[PDB]
Parts: sequence; structure tokens; C-alpha cells
Amino acid sequence: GSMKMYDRWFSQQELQVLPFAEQDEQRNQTWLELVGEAQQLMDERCPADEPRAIALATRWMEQLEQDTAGRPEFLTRLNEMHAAEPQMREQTGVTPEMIDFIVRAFAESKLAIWARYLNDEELAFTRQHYFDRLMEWPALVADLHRACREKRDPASPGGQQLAQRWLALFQSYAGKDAQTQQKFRYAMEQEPHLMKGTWMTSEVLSWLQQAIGVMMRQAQGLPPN
Repeated sequence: GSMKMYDRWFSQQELQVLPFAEQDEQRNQTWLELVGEAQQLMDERCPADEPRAIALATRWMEQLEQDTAGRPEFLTRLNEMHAAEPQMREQTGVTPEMIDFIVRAFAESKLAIWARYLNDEELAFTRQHYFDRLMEWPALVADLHRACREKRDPASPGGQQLAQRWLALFQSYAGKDAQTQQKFRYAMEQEPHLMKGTWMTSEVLSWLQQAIGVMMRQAQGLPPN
């Protein structure tokens, strides 16, 4: 995309940190392929749950996580840009239907893994509700970055507020039965792909796991650590 377009969707200081502002020929070439491979899979009407769609969507997320600099605020902005910018199709070829295809295929990549850990009843619930709150995660993760940046205490009311927001999003697709929720923790301990495309750093994750440990700590029974 042209520089005039990022210039109206990002403040000046934001452009100092956004890799898309950099004129990199290899990044430009990568995105041409990614956008071209998506457009071809769409032209073929490729199902979202097929390996080609899964492999492409995984490549998209990795490239977005790098080219937003792991800043969820910038993913959020790019999402707003694609759906509202008049010159999105012309300057990038990216359309809302393409972004919906990549997002659904990336979801399929994880449902594909969860299918091996959840029974069909649990799995039907997740596939049913996966998209209900999906778009609310970027703003939460950004607050997790901000709360970790500002050295907030995971046990403070402010921090326990964030662990509540997380539990809301988590339970939205995982359910409310502890037996089912722990199949999810097991999968995440065994499946590196379940953590991809979450704009989480080791540090932010370490902060959230503390905040969730305080929230879920039981008076008796093995504590967390």
C-alpha cells in the first residue's frame, strides 16, 4: 500500500514504529504473494478448513505479528483500515471477504487441534461460539501490554479486572466446566499453534498467568506455580 494511506491511518509517532511504513522490498514481495495466494484460494472457492487455507492463514498471522511489531493496537488499526478505507482494494487487493477467509481459516487451524482434545459435545460448543467475542481480544491484549508496561500488580483490582475480562472471553468459547477448561490448558501446554496470532509476549503472558492464578486460586488444593 501507498504511504499516503498509512499516513492518514497512523499518527506520526506511530509511523516511527510501524514496519509497514518502512519501504522494504522483501516485505512488499511477501505480502504480494500472501494476498495473491489468498485471492487464488478464494477464486477456487477453497474451503477454510483445508490445509492450503490453514497454511496460508498461518503465514498471514506470522507476517502480521511481525509487521505490526507485536503491537495489538496496530493490528486493530489495520483491521479498521481494511474495512473502512475506500482505496483498500486498489492499493492492496485486500478485501473484507479475503480477511474473513483468512480469519476463519486460522480459526479452523485451532479447532482442528482442539478436535483432538475435546469430545464432540465440547467441540460443538467451541465451534459454535468461537466467533462470538473473537474481535474483543485485541483491545484486551493491548491493555495487558499496557498493564505490564506500567508494572501493574496482577493482584490489584485493576489487574484482577483484566483477568476477569480474559475469563469472559475464554469461557465464551471454552465453556464453564472446569473439566472442559483444563482440556484447553492441556492442549495449550502441548500445542504451540494454539498461542500463535495472539500478540502475546513472554512477559505479557507471564503477567496474565499471574493475574489468572490469583483469580482462580482455591483456598484448598494444589495452588498454581
